[PDB]
Amino acid sequence: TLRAAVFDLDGVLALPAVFGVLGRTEEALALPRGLLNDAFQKGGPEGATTRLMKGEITLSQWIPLMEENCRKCSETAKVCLPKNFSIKEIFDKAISARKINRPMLQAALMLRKKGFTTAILTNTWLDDRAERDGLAQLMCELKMHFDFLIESCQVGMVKPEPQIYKFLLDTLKASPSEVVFLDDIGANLKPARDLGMVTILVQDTDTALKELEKVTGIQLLNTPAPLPTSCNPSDMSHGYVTVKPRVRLHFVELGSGPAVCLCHGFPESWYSWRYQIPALAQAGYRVLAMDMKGYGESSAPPEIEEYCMEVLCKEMVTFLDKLGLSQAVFIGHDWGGMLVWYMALFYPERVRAVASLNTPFIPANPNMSPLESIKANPVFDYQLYFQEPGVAEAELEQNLSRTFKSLFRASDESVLSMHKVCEAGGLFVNSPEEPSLSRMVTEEEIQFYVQQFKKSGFRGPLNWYRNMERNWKWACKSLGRKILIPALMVTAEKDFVLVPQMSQHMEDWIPHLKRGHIEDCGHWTQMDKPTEVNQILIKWLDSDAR
Amino acid sequence: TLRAAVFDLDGVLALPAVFGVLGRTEEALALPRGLLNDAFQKGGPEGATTRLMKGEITLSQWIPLMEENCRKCSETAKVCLPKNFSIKEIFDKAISARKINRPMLQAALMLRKKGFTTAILTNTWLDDRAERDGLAQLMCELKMHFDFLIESCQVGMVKPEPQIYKFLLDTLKASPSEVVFLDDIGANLKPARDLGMVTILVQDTDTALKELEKVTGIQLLNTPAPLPTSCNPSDMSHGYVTVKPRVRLHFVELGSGPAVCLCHGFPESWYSWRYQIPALAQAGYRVLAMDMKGYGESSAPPEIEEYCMEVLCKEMVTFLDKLGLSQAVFIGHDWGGMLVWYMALFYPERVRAVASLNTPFIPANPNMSPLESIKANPVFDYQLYFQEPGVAEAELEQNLSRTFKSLFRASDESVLSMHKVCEAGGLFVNSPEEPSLSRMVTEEEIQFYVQQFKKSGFRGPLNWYRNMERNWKWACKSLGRKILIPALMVTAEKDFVLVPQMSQHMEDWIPHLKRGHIEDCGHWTQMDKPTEVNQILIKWLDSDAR
Ligand SMILES: CS(=O)(=O)N1CCC(NC(=O)N[C@]23C[C@H]4C[C@H](C[C@H](C4)C2)C3)CC1
Ligand SMILES: CS(=O)(=O)N1CCC(NC(=O)N[C@]23C[C@H]4C[C@H](C[C@H](C4)C2)C3)CC1
Repeated sequence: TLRAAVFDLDGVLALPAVFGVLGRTEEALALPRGLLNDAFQKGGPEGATTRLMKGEITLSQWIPLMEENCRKCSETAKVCLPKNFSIKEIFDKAISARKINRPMLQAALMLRKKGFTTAILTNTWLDDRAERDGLAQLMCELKMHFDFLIESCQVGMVKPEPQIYKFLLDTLKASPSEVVFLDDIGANLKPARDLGMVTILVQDTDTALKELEKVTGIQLLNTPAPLPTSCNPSDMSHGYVTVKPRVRLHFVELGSGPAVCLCHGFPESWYSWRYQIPALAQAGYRVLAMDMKGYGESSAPPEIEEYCMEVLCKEMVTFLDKLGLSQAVFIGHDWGGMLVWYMALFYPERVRAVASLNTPFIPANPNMSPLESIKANPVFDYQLYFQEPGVAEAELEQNLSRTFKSLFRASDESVLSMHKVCEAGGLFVNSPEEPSLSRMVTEEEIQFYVQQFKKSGFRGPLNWYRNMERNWKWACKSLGRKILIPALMVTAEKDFVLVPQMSQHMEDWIPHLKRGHIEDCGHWTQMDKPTEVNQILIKWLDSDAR
Repeated sequence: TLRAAVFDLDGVLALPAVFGVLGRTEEALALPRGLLNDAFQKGGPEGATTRLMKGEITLSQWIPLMEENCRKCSETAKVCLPKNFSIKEIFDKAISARKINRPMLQAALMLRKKGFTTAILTNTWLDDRAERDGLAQLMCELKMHFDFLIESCQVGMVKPEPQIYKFLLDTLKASPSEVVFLDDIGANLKPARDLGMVTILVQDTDTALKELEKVTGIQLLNTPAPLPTSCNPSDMSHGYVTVKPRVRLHFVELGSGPAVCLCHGFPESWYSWRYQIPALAQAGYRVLAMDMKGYGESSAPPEIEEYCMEVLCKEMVTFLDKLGLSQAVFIGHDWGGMLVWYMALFYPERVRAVASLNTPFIPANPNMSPLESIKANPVFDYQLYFQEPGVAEAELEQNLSRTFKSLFRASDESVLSMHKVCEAGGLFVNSPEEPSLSRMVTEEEIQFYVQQFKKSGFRGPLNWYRNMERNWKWACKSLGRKILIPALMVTAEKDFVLVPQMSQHMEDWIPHLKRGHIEDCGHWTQMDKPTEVNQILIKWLDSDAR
């Protein structure tokens, strides 16, 4: 019975194949059929291409050798190579044109999710071209979805030599009968077959996947739309910056390019952006997913005033200073969304662009107490419950698993009614002791939040709500200003606290404001609708933030 | 007696002043003298410029108000503003033209080094222009050299209002008589004088610095060339990546732009690059200064084979994978220089560019044992002493302070003779018990290395020398290759181990190789000649690495 799946790169995980480019070049230049492909394979195992595939020579060293083989081939075929014939040009173009075959990767992802050991076995070269980064990026994106990547040029062995197959089996720790092997080259598939492995000759992806699902007994074709890539906390780069003597800020970092600072809500973690971190990095950005003050690995001082917007924003500026960042794009959700509008109002020179999920920008009312304002809205009643130091902590800290299972629910699974929370004396007074697992979260994801909250609890997080008068006074200083930097407001249809209509008057203060809207989405935007969050954010980043 | 120095930004720490641009614009456009400067200050404390300087409005909100004042001024002066008159254009150009007045910053740096509390007190605005990043970068570079930065638009007070002076004194925790205040505007200097502060009207920098050194009794003018900015370990962003189950890699990170990976030598730290980290970040690069395997906060497994070049390089590739980096420029010194040439030979697609300080690239001799090769060179004799597990550890770990004080010495201070180290039975057998402090290092810098080495000692670091046969076998696989990616070789005149002549045959393997050479420089290149290392590296990075 099968437990491992092996995939080739060219013509299997990446399309179009390089072999298909040499053929297309012959057709385009009106060269004799197979002339280029013949020069490419000249001398077979003793040839320059074998030396290249084994790692004896680099791609740049190979270009002149291929040129000589092409001249030799044209001499025998009694033909002439065109005036400006260039192998460098042909290969640069071929390599650049090659993209990931998404449904093949999806099938590999599914087999791995169902327990398979997945591997990439490829005949490749050591790329030293000026444009090598494209291929490096491709390999980077691909390799992280697999248990092993076996490259001919690194192992000094090549397909179809029998030793590379015995090497593959040794790294898989699997007998041939337990392995599926997919290849577009019949000759390279032959030694795997001879060893007793299940083999698939890949021509078109659809037929290959039919053969693959028939042989594994796992649905790979016509499958539901998959979730975006998530994060394994232990595989991330973890960063730490001291912003002041008793305060350290933790963050997870991924990708290269313009700095994108992610700011979570209450009661969350850097991990609330797990479905956005890989996507934004992949889109050409350097992601900095924060553990906000009072959360996870960041410091959680006990004093209420350590959590007023003025100090939180100042500390985020210091965070940029210490990292050597003159700017970052600030993307926030919930309480993070509020911080982010305040970063744009008080430090526009430090904010490349600003985006908020669910949280609208509403200017302070100088004629009314924030206490009065909160009482005017019945959904904002649970905020009065959060005021008394200790009361909400005791309930939230009592059973951590219960807390996150009760809170982190999709729009159609609600267990909480935020009207009369004070009257009823708590958020979970009509919630079960053992809530069911929401469709948005796995048991393991809940246990990550439980472990994070075991360090500091709910004092620091609840203190974000305990600075109303202080935040109101500070916000009143910005009443004459406008947000004129690039800005995005994302509303969530089914968020019954941060309702889309609460954002209706935003253009009076943010005239150039851009919008996004997510149908059938509750309060937990990022995990509720990850695919659509990523699509809105990426489109806005490439257009307005660079 | 003086203990604090306060500096204005415009016309003091940054030149040319904005006031000087409005005047130059009038002259260039043949406008009535002072017309623009008059519109700029229209309405005084009730005017739009005061509202802007107090943070009531942003710069973009101010542009139209300045335009109305300019129209009003031209109406009264019975003149006409030109066809395409633009305040946005004038101010963009002015702000962009403004650079740091380096000798003023140098004097501030010296006063701070001699115990002074330094501060920037400036009348400024909340910048929301599309081109605000330039100014953000300027402020970033400047602010880190001072104890305090007081901005009018953040405090809601403005010069020359007396309250900002009383605010300045409160943040300095100093009485007026203990403060020097430098300003280019006489009116803004007047309230500081009235309070009893020492004041300096800054016209030309030279005269201002003469007044400043005369009043402080500290040499600020005609001073020796200063060292580049160094790092305070506790003010850095510290990163951690798990590359495999028992191995974690630590790094310090600073700046934005192309990733530059710094790789130290034996027996060093990320801190050996302290004079390069701020400089390279300032030059437009994202610096990743490594704690190499076996050092500081990185894991130090005991097994010898965990330190062969093959595993060290593979782990550096994984480090890139986990950080989401398709490429980095690799800059190495000593053992780090060797790793870096091997990263270019085995993973060119991952290396944007490669640079080595002191360490040459010498291909393996397939006809000779690395043991034979090391015996052929008498300077490489101390390497035989390092072979026996435990012997060199015991001597190096005996007294940590002695170890670093004995090793980290300039070319004219040597205490070690590496010929007959085995015969004499140790590196420090003719070295004093209490070595003097070298001119290159402070006592505090030695104590940083002592604390770092207390965690894991010398086993892991010495294990880098214990893989000769393994490294030789692996290197022999690359004998047919060439380094064809951008490459820099930096030689140090007075390095008596890694002598410049050892690098003489490098173009046979690296044809496009670029060179740098440092006169009167020993083995500890980075701290020996920091200014010249930074100049060579920055010039090569901007030309060949982007
Ligand atoms: C001042 S504001 O309007 O920006 N703002 C900050 C964010 C806050 N968010 C919030 O309170 N979220 C929760 C998240 C869950 C669900 C519900 C109750 C409890 C637990 C707090 C709303 C609403 C008010
Ligand atoms: C194989 S190599 O030629 O690249 N190589 C690695 C780096 C090594 N460097 C080195 O041994 N440096 C030290 C640094 C001080 C001073 C002296 C003795 C001891 C302590 C080792 C040289 C020389 C050989």
